[PDB]
Amino acid sequence: SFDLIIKNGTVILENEARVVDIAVKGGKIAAIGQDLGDAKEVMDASGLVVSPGMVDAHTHIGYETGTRAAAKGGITTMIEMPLNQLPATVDRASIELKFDAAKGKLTIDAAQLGGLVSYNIDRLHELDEVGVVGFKCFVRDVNDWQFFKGAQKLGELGQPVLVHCENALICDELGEEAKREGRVTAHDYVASRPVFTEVEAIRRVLYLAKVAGCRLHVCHVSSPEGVEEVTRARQEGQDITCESCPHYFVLDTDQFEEIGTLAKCSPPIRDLENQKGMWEKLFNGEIDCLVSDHSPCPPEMKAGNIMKAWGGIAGLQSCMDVMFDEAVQKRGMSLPMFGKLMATNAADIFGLQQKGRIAPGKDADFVFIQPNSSYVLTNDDLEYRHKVSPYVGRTIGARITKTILRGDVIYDIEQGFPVAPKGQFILKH
Amino acid sequence: SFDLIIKNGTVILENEARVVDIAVKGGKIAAIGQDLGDAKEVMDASGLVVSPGMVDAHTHIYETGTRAAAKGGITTMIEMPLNQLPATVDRASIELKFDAAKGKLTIDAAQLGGLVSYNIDRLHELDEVGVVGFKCFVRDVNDWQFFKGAQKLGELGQPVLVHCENALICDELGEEAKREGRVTAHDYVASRPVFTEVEAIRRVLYLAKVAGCRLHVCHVSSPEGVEEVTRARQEGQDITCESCPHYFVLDTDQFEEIGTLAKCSPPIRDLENQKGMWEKLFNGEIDCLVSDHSPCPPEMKAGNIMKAWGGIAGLQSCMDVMFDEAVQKRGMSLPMFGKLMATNAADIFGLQQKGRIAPGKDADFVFIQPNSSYVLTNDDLEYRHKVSPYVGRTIGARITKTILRGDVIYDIEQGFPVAPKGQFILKH
Amino acid sequence: SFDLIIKNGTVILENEARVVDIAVKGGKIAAIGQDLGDAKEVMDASGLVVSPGMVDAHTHISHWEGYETGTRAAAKGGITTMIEMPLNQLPATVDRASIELKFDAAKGKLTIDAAQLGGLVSYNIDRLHELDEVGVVGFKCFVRDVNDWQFFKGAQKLGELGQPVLVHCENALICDELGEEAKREGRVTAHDYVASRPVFTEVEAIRRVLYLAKVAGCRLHVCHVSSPEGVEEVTRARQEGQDITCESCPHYFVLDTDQFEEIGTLAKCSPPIRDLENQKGMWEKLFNGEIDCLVSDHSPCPPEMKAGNIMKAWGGIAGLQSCMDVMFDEAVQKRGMSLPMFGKLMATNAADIFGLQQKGRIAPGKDADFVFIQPNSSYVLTNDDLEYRHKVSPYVGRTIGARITKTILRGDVIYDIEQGFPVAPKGQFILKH
Amino acid sequence: SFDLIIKNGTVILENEARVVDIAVKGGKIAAIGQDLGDAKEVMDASGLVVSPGMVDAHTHIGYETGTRAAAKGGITTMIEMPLNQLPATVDRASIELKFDAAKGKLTIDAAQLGGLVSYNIDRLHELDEVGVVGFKCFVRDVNDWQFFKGAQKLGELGQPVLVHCENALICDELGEEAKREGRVTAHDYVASRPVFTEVEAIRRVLYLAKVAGCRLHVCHVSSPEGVEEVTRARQEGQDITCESCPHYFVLDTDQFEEIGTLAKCSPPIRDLENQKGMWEKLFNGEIDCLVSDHSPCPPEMKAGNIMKAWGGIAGLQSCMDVMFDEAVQKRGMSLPMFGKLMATNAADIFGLQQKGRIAPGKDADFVFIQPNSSYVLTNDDLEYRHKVSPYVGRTIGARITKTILRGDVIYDIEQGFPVAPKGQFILKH
Ligand SMILES: [Fe+3]
Ligand SMILES: [Fe+3]
Ligand SMILES: [Fe+3]
Ligand SMILES: [Fe+3]
Ligand SMILES: [Fe+3]
Ligand SMILES: [Fe+3]
Ligand SMILES: [Fe+3]
Ligand SMILES: [Fe+3]
Repeated sequence: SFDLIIKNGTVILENEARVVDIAVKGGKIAAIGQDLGDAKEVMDASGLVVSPGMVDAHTHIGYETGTRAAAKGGITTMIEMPLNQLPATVDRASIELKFDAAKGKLTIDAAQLGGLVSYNIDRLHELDEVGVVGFKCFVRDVNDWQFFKGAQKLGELGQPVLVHCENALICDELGEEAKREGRVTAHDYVASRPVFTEVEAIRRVLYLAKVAGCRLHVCHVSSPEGVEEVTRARQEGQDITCESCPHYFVLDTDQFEEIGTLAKCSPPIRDLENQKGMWEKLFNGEIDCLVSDHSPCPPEMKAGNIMKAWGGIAGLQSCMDVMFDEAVQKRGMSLPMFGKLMATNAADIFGLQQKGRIAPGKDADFVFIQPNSSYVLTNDDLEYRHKVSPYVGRTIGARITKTILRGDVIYDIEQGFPVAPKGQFILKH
Repeated sequence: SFDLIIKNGTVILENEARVVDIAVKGGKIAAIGQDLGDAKEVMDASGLVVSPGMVDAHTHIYETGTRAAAKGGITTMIEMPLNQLPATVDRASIELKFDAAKGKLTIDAAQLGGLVSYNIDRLHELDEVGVVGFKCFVRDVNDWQFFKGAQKLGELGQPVLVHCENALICDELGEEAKREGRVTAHDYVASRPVFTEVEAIRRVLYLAKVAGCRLHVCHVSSPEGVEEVTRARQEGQDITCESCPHYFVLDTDQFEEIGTLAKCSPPIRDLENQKGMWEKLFNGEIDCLVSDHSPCPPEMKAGNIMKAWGGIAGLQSCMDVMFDEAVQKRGMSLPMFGKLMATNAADIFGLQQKGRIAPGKDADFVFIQPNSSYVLTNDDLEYRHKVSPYVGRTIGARITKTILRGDVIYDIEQGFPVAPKGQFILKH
Repeated sequence: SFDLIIKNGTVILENEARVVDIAVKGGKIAAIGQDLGDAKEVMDASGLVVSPGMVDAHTHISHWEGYETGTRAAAKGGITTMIEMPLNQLPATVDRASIELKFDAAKGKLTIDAAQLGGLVSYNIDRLHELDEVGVVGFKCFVRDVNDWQFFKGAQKLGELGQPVLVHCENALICDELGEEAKREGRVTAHDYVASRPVFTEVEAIRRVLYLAKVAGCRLHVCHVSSPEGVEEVTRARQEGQDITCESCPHYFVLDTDQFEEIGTLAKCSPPIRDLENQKGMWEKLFNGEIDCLVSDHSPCPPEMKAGNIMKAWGGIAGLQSCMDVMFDEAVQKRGMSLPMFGKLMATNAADIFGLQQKGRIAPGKDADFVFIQPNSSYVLTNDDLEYRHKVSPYVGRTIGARITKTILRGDVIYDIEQGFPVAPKGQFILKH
Repeated sequence: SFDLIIKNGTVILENEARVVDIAVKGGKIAAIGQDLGDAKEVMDASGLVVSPGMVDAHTHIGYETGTRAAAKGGITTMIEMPLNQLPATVDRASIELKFDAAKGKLTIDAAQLGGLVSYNIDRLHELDEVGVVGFKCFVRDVNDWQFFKGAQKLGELGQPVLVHCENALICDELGEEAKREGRVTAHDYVASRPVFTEVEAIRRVLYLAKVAGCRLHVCHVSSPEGVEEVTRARQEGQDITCESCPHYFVLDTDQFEEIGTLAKCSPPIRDLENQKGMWEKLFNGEIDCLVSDHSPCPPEMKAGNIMKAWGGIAGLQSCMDVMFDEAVQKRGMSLPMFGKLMATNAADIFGLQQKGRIAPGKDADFVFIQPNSSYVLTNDDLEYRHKVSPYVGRTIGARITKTILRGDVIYDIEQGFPVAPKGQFILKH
């Protein structure tokens, strides 16, 4: 007696995509195949692609609207960033205060990341105990010594370090320099964050992490040259992974200029030539996962010139459909690879054993996608606190019809959000 | 209902080994999971590991041979072409072969065409028949025939498989040894040095790249050899490679004590080399393990090492010996074992129905009993000639069942329960 | 005191070219500097560049030529020491007997000095020690050619003898077949000839030889590299620490396929002359110090063998007399290469690679071998200026911006632009131990 | 007539060493060879090696004392460091004052280095105009922005940047850590400055210099791993050179433990196995020059444990003889290579056209060395302000007999310092 059965969809399995049925029980995938039998309920995925359901390894979060946007965007598990939050997630005390405040607002599931900061190097073991899945840092921030000592510690606890990689110093200087000269266009901003500032940062961190004996994950890589640094170190046998985001694949500096401060983000959006290289890296399997790096903010902060506007891209709701359209539909990527880049790889890298793949025993988390079905994103579609996004006015070639988490539909393109917040925090041991 | 359900076994799935059930219908995997229902026949695999049947990409052959394969846990073999009298080099060549094999296949068999110096014009023929690749030796082809042939294959969307050894240098060093009276196993190995393999691989890698042809490097014997393939792959070239159990479980000292039965072309090198190979295998630099089964009449195996015909009769020992050595002795995960013994080969050669325990694939399995030993004896062998360098070896795991397309074709208890039901596999 | 003093010239020393005087005594450089004293004879080189005489590491003397004519062509071209190839002449230089015969024949015919190379062939791997004993400075082979085993075994022995192996690197089989394929299709064009000798045939060959020689433990010298991809292999191998050097020739720097198509069979040679883009690459490699020396690979030929279409024609460039001035013009004048670099590439590097201790260096104690070059002074090469047995060359008709005015060998002027050849032949064979 | 002729010496020429005479006129080498004729004076160098005077590209100065020690040590040209001086050589005024303060004190010639500090990247042109031969900087120190900004300017001026490459931060933290746990041993000190702190810094600087478009010279390399980093970069086509010092070739950590604080220096003296690798690097031409990094100090600051004592090696007077003995005599290095490592390469790298080479038209700067003639270094032999050195007690197998600058003997092992100081500053253009 299965609780649910999803029939006739083109299901994305690890090796291939094929039409098979999925049986669900207790919120977990009970079986996969044909003539599964009877279930309390049945769903018809005919004409739909049933994907595992994004695992956004780079999410900044309020919980109610954000998680809401996530589900709508086909995201069933997010990995919450530690800093950029009221109390910074740096130890048990701080994270438990965060849990309490979130009680009942989670529409999707959430794994957690601890923050590696200049002052909690001796409390790292606390968040490891709690069940965090990794630690984030910027090289607030830590110096080379604190990074080395913190990484050495993380390596011993069996935790990976996640790093934002840019020489902030040279960037801020070039930026201010651009201020004094009156060059505040999207192109001036981008040039104040040249590729070498990313590459030098990546090289520094790769080396120190290696000597510290710590596994490393390079966040949002914006250039092929940055990707190349990650690949060469991996071929040397070092334990590292990297990720990028939809905006580095679907946007370029010219469009950034046209769009405005809404397309402004830390690692900047480079020119089309850079983008073509990124696409080559992606298809070559050199970028482990795609993440949103969703960074929302009050519109009052996105006001002013590019140079003084707050950086960050609000696109948590647009990752799955845009990438399915651009990657699979537009560029012909295989469906299984799409599943890997949006969910499986992140799940494996961060040890979310129950997530990221449609396989027996895993959580029944899915996203139903309607290929060849366009629409133009508009402000009123967004579920964000503030209905603004650099993707508004964009033609998206596919649609998310259903989003299922642990066996229940939490988002339906026709009935909206059918149930009460069903999400839970995920803590690993 | 399902024709069969295999219950409670530790199943080797794609990224994980799991205790789940497998339902089969019409020689196909119908479903995987729990609470599958019922079937005509039910098998309890409790305590057993259920692996995808081995896909041996390097087999030299049918009655005896396919029976040994089945008993060894091999459900699909990829048959070599330059062994048979009429060599598989064209349509009429392979057609004759199909007819003569009539009713002798105990397991399924994919096919390779031969790329020889005189058939570069007929390659498309075998391509049309449906072989999954072409084998060649650099009967043998010169650099020109190889470049010319590879270029054609690359256009046909076919990979070239290559025996990579500088034969000239190997032959001369051996002849040299004959002269000096050096004829032990150690002299034989020293007459087939690592550089003869490396030079050959480097040469073939470059020409295949220029020709625009996909390449698979056969039986690599040294980490140095593997290192060349890895370098090329990182440069973006489409190359894969294989090795054999004899390069991981035997070393020169054992070859010396065993005799001519452990004498093979790229030679079994010393223990240090072996350690390097295990390092490469665990690092995932060797795509698959293959038998390179090459039997022969004992008369040709008599004489000193230098004299003896080279070849390892080990088609029946590939699966259990590697499971024991890799998984039991060295801790390899079950999923990786499955990839190296079956999945990678299927993906490399496009055998979409094989090497994967997944929905819709052929129901080909081998049941392995972990921590259960026996000593391989001549009696146990299904080969035409009951000899093998593995005879007398203590193996810590046993094959209890082999299933091909839903049917048990080998049972540790019954032997061969059904008439040969294997089929040739031709891909289009 | 001194026998000769060359005054006021711009002398190419090892690290700089500068106006300084040179004193000579007993065929050797006695001193270098200012106010050297006086000499039996004084030459005024004001306005001229005084360079070390070229050391041609790749010379073929006859398939028609001979010591008399080729050696005079060399002197007129500014070459004072040639390193003779072994497998061209009829009695191939493969052992004691064959070289001694060669010597007896060349008696009194040498206008310039000549070091010697032995040949590594399939049947003399056992005799190699003989030429080493005589004193050749290296062994040449084509991979009568040697198969991979013969090359490996021979290089191993040479490495034991402390002798370098020089190799013509081209996958001949593929080249021949591709050539026969252009033939069948009626494609006998220069551009077609070049295409039947694609870059990968040179790269595959260099790769194979580099590896085998490394395993044989033998020092290697790659002959006439025609493409930057070929040079890149050598550089990579040297950066891995392998003992190897390589050379190229002026035809791969001053001619391209289009000019080759215009010139005809006289511009046909084994590694083919690639296109202009390939040439650009070669200049970059040369200026970057990745090509150790420039050599002629002078390969004279009877006019009957150069007749007909490009595929049928005998390959080989006759340019022994044009290496120095052409390259001085192209490299130093047109491209700005420093004079000392020019000296290294045309003389010093070859001398060092082959252990010619008395040559290619204008420094105290070395042989007084010089060539006087008149810069920014052009002339047009004509068949009549050629000293070869057969007066033809793809460089005929070329306007060269510098001229060789004098060539001095061991203290004596052997070629003078106003007088011709002043003295009877006095070159000697150079045998090293 | 020639003013002087040195006869019968084994002269180190560029290509080889041989017995030839050297003619001098007006302080310049007038000629080289045999039968040079007559001169006002004639020196017999029979049985001696005549080497070009050493060009020490890294010395810290006072002038009267340091210069005498230099001359007695066989050094004829030094390249003076800018920082860590009374006023710092960072601009016109600073160096101008320098010249006047040194008047009449120079026993040997001195080319000059300017400092690249945080407060003068806009004055760099001043020292370039005066004729400095390069600029030294650390990591006052400059941050990544100041380093990049200044190197960019230096590159435009055609000036090389010289850098002390160690991750200062991490070394200081590991050090404090040691003298917190009670580890104040020489072996503890070296461990507090691990090889990775030098590799990281070298990697950072190489890359930034590369992007800034500035020629770079890596100061006192202490490990083969560091040299390998420089070698890689050069093989990639970057204009980079590097140096090391005798103490990294002639001393190891055990000997340092034995000697005490006199052998304590910034990049630390590594273990014997590391020294082996260094010799290997030196022999295959991966290290352009050998410099002294002479750094004397009051013996007061050398009291106490290794952890709190001042770092610096007083060995200006012992570079030539110790290296001649170790490299050539003990290890079989050819004389022409010895000359390049001790003089020619430095001269070429820093444009000292008249120095480092025995060739026509160059300054008549030489040092006469008596091979296989030993002695034990004594405090008394030292000409330093403070007669102390980690080389005291050392058996040195060759001796400096005479030092000649611009044709005049300024040091004689039997007469001492015969002439009044005749050294001059060298400013290039
Ligand atoms: Fe960030
Ligand atoms: Fe972020
Ligand atoms: Fe084989
Ligand atoms: Fe085989
Ligand atoms: Fe040739
Ligand atoms: Fe030739
Ligand atoms: Fe320093
Ligand atoms: Fe210093």
